[PDB]
Amino acid sequence: PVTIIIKECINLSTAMRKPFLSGFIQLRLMLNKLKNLDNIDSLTILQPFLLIVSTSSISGYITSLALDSLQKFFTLNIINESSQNYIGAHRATVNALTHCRFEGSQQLSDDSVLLKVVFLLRSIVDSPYGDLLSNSIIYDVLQTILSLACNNRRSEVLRNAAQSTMIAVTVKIFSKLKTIEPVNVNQIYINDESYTNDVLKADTIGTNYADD
Amino acid sequence: SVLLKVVFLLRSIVDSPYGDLLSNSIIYDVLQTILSLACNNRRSEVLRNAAQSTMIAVTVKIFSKLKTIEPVNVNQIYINDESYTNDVLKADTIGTNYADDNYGLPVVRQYLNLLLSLIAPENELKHSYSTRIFGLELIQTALEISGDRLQLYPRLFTLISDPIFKSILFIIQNTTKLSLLQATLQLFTTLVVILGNNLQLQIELTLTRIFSILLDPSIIKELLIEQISILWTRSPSFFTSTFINFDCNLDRADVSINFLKALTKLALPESALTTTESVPPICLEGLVSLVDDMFDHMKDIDREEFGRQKNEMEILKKRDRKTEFIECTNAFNEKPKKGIPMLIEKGFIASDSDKDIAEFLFNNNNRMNKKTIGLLLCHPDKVSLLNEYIRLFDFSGLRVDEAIRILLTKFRLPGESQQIERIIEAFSSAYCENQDYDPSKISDNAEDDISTVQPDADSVFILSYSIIMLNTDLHNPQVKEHMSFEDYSGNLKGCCNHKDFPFWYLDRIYCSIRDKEIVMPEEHHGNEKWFEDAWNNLISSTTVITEIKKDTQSVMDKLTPLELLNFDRAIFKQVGPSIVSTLFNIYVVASDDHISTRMITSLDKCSYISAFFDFKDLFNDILNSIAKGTTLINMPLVIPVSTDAVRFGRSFKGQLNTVVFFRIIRRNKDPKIFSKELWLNIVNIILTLYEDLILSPDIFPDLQKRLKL
Repeated sequence: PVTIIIKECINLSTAMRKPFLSGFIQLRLMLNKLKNLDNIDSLTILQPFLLIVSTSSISGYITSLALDSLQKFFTLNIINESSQNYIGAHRATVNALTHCRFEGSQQLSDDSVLLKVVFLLRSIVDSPYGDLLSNSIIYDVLQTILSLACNNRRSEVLRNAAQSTMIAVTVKIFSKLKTIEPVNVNQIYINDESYTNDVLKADTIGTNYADD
Repeated sequence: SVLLKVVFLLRSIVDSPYGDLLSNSIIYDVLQTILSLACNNRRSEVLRNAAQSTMIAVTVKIFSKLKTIEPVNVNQIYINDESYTNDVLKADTIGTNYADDNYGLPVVRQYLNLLLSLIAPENELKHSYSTRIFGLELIQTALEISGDRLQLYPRLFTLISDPIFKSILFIIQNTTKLSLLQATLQLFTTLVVILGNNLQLQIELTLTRIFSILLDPSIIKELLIEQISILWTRSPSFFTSTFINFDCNLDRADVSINFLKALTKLALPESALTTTESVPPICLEGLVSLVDDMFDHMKDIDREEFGRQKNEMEILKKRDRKTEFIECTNAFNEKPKKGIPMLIEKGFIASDSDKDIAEFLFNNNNRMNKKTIGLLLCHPDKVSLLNEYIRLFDFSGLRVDEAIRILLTKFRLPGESQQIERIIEAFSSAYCENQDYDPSKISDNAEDDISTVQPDADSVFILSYSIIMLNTDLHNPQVKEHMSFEDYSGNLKGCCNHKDFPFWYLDRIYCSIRDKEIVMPEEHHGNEKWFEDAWNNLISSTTVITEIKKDTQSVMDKLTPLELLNFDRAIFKQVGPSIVSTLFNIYVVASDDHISTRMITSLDKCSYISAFFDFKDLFNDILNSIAKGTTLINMPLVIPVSTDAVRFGRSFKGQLNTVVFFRIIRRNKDPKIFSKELWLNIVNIILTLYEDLILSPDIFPDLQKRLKL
């Protein structure tokens, strides 16, 4: 399990063309000699990686490698229930994933990384771990995917990807009404909340009772 | 858009539970479709990235159920016959202008055949480098998902061992692009850590070549050292393991001490001119990691308990014998006569009996090139030794094609037709000995049973001549019009004692010979196909016959910690002066703070190792050089300031050295380890610090009080 962690750290560091490198070097020195994952503050395992995607001044290629590594991290399923604070780890991963930004570059295209982010969001949402997230971050995820789908300026195939991903997310949202009983018992509900409190969020990614 | 809709729907079908109920043919078509989408660059970049992403999920879903499926067969002897190029990628189709059963195991072999065809050396011209990197990463993910289960399935083991690793060695040798080198090195490191134990021999050729390129472009060496580094970090005690398995052994070449000496030569700052600046730090990290791991091993055992190892364990003793074992080679090879007397003189074979020397030929695979062995077996009068050697082979239920494949891997035949006749008679005798008698068992219509046919010794002689001549005639590329079934059958109508053969044996033999070569050792006087011939001779010993091991875990679990501490004497008695010289060289050359502190701590740990192991020369040399480094060895004196005191205080390099030196002095237990040079150095140190009013003299006040001075 740890072998993937040091291999990805080595690959990203030598991709960095030898401040953010200090975190990865600290991660490597922490796990240079540690057989099997132990009490390690598993949020701290991922914490150097989310600094790459969260920061706005990083190049497109580096954040693309970061997103690919994160997708590998989820796919091999190393952050399990045994690893303590895994709920916070996945929460931080999604929260940093929503606010991903970058600077344009000739290497690759923005559409590639901006599709990797959406696929990683999908694989997080339909996974069982998606049950354990919060309403604020998942509403932010929905705002991000709505902004991706609505924006006609982006590539059309990316828009189709966003639409299909949103359909899958809608399945995973509305399927959970079955497992939860209605609030109250036959109370005389009187509507008072507004019909326009929530509004569409403008795009921010790309080139430039909540917390329960 | 519609293409990505197709890919999304395919993914949603595959990872769904209902996707378990698919079939091999259609799912292989799905894999071909997605691979043609991903590899082909005609489509947009974003769609290609989508295909790249979904293929990882599809591969993970396919390879997950290797855990679910139990092993097939009864772990019998798997003689590989199927080719390495039956499957191949098809061009893209979508866009503008044991198969039909439940889906399961055998699609994965076709899948890995497709990936090997992606990354194969011969197919380099067809495919591009991006799809090559994609294939390398796909094999990495597929292996490291369920690597430990792949040892059970030998049909997968042959495919993942011989051709794929041959391709990996080719990319490590010939290619020059940084990213492709990175991908293949990542796959190689994954292979070593996960399937290190059962993939014994190819790692040694790989490491010999990797240090060959390393020792003699500057940019590639940085990547080469970077990706190979984690083997000494993320593994068990890697140097001890690769010495326990290999360098102790006699047949295999050196890997461990070669690794240490390569790191020694490469770790000096003089390598900074020939190689970039990122290599010496991680090289030093590996060198420090060796002593760190040994010091971790060192804590539990005391001084006296290690001294009770009376036997001087046999493996190290044969390791001292290895430097004469290598001298035995190139004396048997040059002269089959006059060498075997020298072998039995050195006692490396327990006696000059035919059985014992035959067992010696059987055991050794690497040294003693096999053309000379075949020439020895073709003597005018050595038939007893030849018969005993051939009898040692096992053919319990093996086919004659599989049997001759097993034979031919171990020695090339003599040249002329008269000479070749000597081997087949003993082969036929052994084959008749290796199968039971068949009174009223044979039947033409029966099939799928090797036990059905019991061919005559003259008949298997005829069939051996036929199959070897067929291999010689068919596989020459320049020669044309190879014989076929209608003519192959017509030659051998009636062989089994005035009785006809069955068509089952003949058509399966023909299919097997059509499928793949009969591997034999080969050597050319010049370069020519140097690497391919070398790989063929190296893999001829191992990959042709395989068996499932019970103790799949390495031998280190069996050995006690005392046994490991006894074993590492071979490490330190060979490497100690070199590593100490390297450490002291960069220690005096370097100027940084934390690096120097790390050097001093590592050097103190090496001193502790030398103190334990009674390395008197090394333990004197380290401490004498430390004394030289104290800057107290060869204006007016006047809180006593002095020239010696000021030189002491100005330099951190001398500052740190003295306290660790006296720490080493206080920590000692045995006094006989010390020698006159160290004693003279410490008393000169004591006198020098007495001279400058800096060490107070009254340090036995009790005696002064007793005597009343």
